[PDB]
Amino acid sequence: PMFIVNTNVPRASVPDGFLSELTQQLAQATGKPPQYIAVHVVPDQGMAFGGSSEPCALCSLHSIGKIGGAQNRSYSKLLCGLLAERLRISPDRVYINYYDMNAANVGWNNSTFA
Amino acid sequence: PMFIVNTNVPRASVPDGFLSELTQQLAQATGKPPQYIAVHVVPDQGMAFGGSSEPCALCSLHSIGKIGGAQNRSYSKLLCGLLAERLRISPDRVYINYYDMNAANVGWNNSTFA
Amino acid sequence: PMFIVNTNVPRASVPDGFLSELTQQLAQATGKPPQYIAVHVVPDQGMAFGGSSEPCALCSLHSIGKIGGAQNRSYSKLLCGLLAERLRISPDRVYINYYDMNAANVGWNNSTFA
Repeated sequence: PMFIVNTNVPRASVPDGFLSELTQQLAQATGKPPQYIAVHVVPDQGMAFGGSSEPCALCSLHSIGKIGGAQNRSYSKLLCGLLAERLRISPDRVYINYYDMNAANVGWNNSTFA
Repeated sequence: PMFIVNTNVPRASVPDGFLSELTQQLAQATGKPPQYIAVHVVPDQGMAFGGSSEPCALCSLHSIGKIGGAQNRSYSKLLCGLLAERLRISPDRVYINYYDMNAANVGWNNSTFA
Repeated sequence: PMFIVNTNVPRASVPDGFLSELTQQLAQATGKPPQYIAVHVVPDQGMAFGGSSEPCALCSLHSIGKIGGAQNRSYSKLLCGLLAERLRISPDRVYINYYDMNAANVGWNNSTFA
């Protein structure tokens, strides 16, 4: 699985530890070994939400399965919680797009997961 | 709706007010309320289009509904128009990927739009 | 087709010519003229793979068709090979998401490809 965060919060406000924290919390939440979890956080971005440049985040979670109605509500609670606590972003200024990827459509190690 | 623009145009050449103009014109085009529109502009990117480093852009528009054949033609004319006028990028060096997101696959405010 | 690479490899470790090499190699791989290929390389990223900040990449390939089981295995071998050779990233530290776009969902030059 892969989780990408894009945010207008400054780099200095992103805690050391945050990438590892997301890795651990996603590994637990998705049920997948942490070895497969990739995380990417992009601060200092030129973005607006609702026409305002108050702290916000645009995120994506891609997984091969483990994506669906209730699972996504649960990931949204977990991930908005982490963003509010660690980056001080209001949950109502966060979007997370969820992508259920086909195994044949994810490349890794010179091949795919199919 | 969420609209992201990645470009090799330098940050000094993105005018004041561009994020606000995009938010407004996206609200005019999709008819969704401005309060829910997110916009993100990433300049100074290492990009080529057709093997050339002349000004170009790669963009994405995600929306829950309001995506389709004639709608996306209308969005493309609006958005290439804004990129040409404001960032001086030729329309034929712009790609925009359109994504019709399932409400259940969009997280916000600790939950989803389901 | 559009190929995007995000990596923690530093800018100075990205060799001259890389965007043209990726344009040429993807044009031959997808059997399309290079005038259609857009490439985007983003170094210096705050990212981890499996909880480690060793060199890694998160990439996307979007195309109108030419996306499938065998085709995606072939693109992964080519692209992991280029990232290992040029950026010194281990193939088992690369994810590539593949997207078969419908023509109606790709904007270009004030309209779509539909």
